Amino acid sequence: GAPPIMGSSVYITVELAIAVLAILGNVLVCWAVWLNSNLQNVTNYFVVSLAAADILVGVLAIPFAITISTGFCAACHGCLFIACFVLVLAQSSIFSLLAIAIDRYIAIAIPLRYNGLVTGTRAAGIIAICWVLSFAIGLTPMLGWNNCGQPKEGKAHSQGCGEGQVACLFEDVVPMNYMVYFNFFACVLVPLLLMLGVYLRIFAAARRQLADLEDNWETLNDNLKVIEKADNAAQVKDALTKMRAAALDAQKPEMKDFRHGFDILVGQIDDALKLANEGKVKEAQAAAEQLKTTRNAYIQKYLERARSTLQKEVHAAKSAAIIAGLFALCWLPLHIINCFTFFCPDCSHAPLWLMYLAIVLAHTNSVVNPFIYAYRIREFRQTFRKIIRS
Ligand SMILES: CC(C)CCC[C@@H](C)[C@H]1CC[C@H]2[C@@H]3CC=C4C[C@@H](O)CC[C@]4(C)[C@H]3CC[C@]12C
Ligand SMILES: CC(C)CCC[C@@H](C)[C@H]1CC[C@H]2[C@@H]3CC=C4C[C@@H](O)CC[C@]4(C)[C@H]3CC[C@]12C
Ligand SMILES: CC(C)CCC[C@@H](C)[C@H]1CC[C@H]2[C@@H]3CC=C4C[C@@H](O)CC[C@]4(C)[C@H]3CC[C@]12C
Ligand SMILES: Cc1cc(Cn2nnc3c(-c4ccco4)nc(N)nc32)ccc1N
Ligand SMILES: CCCCCCCC/C=C\CCCCCCCC(=O)O
Ligand SMILES: CCCCCCCC/C=C\CCCCCCCC(=O)O
Ligand SMILES: CCCCCCCC/C=C\CCCCCCCC(=O)O
Ligand SMILES: CCCCCCCC/C=C\CCCCCCCC(=O)O
Ligand code: NA
Repeated sequence: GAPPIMGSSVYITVELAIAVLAILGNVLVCWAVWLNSNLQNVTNYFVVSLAAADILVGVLAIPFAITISTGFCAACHGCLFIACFVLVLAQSSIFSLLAIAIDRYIAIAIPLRYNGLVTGTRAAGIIAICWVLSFAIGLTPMLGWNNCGQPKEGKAHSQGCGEGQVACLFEDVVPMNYMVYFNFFACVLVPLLLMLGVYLRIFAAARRQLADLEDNWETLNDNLKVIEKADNAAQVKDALTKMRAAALDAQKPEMKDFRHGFDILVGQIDDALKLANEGKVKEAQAAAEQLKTTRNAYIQKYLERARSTLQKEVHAAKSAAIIAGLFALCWLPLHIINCFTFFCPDCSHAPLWLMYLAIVLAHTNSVVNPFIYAYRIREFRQTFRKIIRS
């Protein structure tokens, strides 16, 4: 058995490196949102809350994890707090990630009433509530669901702990049924599955809306061909009645030129419709040919800006789903190991070095979020450069 301080020195040094990187990167995230007003929206208010929890990981959780790895003597309820405070920050992260996904779903499913529904003041109240719930969930062991009533008295005396103290070890004080049933299944796994379902609805909604923009555009062009090769006044009326419905369906600085374009489009369809109802088929086809001018000058531009906006919303949702996916990737090994500890008492406990590896991997998550915003969000990246240069 090698001396514990050799392996502990590597673990501590890595933990301190992660703490420094988590603090620096996420203080930069908060600084960027504080200065740049283009970054000041509801989505980024949860981003800041998410970054604040990552800051507290390096300031408190990582020093707590270094402390509780030594198994020092402590009063059980005080030992419970340094054991469970990281569960509060992990819970806070989950609420912020679920809020970001829900916020993006509202922006893409009901964009007309997004600003009136999702406001900045309601977001700050939600964030306050989620932090209160995160403390209550994460510090539930301090409410009585703990093993302080049955202290390992042999381990406490072997380390010279005083009366009323225990050897502060996570799996000694935190019950494993809490970690698996309450923390993992109820408070971690179910919300992550809810995020997955929200993102699936987001990408399904975007794909359908792009589909609708391509259908109405093709409906417009196909009915134009029908009018050209028609032979009576009834075929022209049938095609124009479809375009007028598709134009009004599609109508539902640049907002003034696009409203003018659809006023021309629907108006010209009406001109050709009246000429068709009068039996003037040749005059109706010529009036419908003026629609091509309106299409190339106004309607084709609306379809490309609407296509561009939806593509930006997909990219933004993909970036947010990457954040929530890496969170699961970084925390699931720790939760899976707890499942083996709890559900298989005949299996040997996962080796200590694998425990150290899982703990470090979970802490690393507090570093990766500032890199995703830099590589995937131009507004964050450009603000990051201006902060670092200045
Ligand atoms: C705002 C920031 C600075 C507050 C930080 C407070 C932290 C460092 C304090 C608050 C509660 C404290 C714990 C309270 C109770 C005990 C039991 C004792 O037998 C060992 C110390 C221990 C485990 C303390 C460790 C330090 C502790 C966790
Ligand atoms: C989250 C994604 C990346 C998958 C992570 C897989 C990890 C967490 C899984 C895969 C294989 C698993 C191990 C398989 C076998 C054993 C031996 C058993 O006596 C203790 C648990 C232990 C050591 C498991 C720990 C968890 C484990 C290492
Ligand atoms: C959808 C996914 C990500 C949810 C998380 C998967 C978890 C809950 C699953 C995946 C692998 C599973 C483990 C596979 C093997 C064993 C060994 C068995 O003797 C006890 C149950 C236990 C320990 C399982 C517990 C539940 C488990 C850890
Ligand atoms: C080896 C080592 C251990 C701990 C104790 N510690 N913390 N967090 C945990 C979890 C957990 C958190 C979230 C989901 O699971 N699980 C278990 N078993 N121990 C934990 C702390 C530091 C080290 N190095
Ligand atoms: C731009 C960032 C520049 C560098 C930032 C700080 C780098 C921190 C690197 C590791 C610090 C490790 C401190 C050594 C303590 C070892 C613990 C021990 O002796 O047991
Ligand atoms: C602008 C958003 C501010 C976000 C921070 C919200 C401030 C409240 C923070 C946590 C209060 C903790 C109250 C304790 C609740 C649970 C008590 C327990 O279970 O032990
Ligand atoms: C795990 C502990 C569960 C605790 C359940 C009770 C906590 C939930 C409390 C209410 C959440 C919503 C608060 C609504 C604030 C209303 C104020 C307002 O609308 O202005
Ligand atoms: C590329 C994926 C990450 C690679 C680095 C991590 C490599 C080790 C990962 C875990 C494998 C499982 C190790 C088995 C634990 C010992 C089995 C036992 O005796 O109980
Ligand atoms: Na986090």
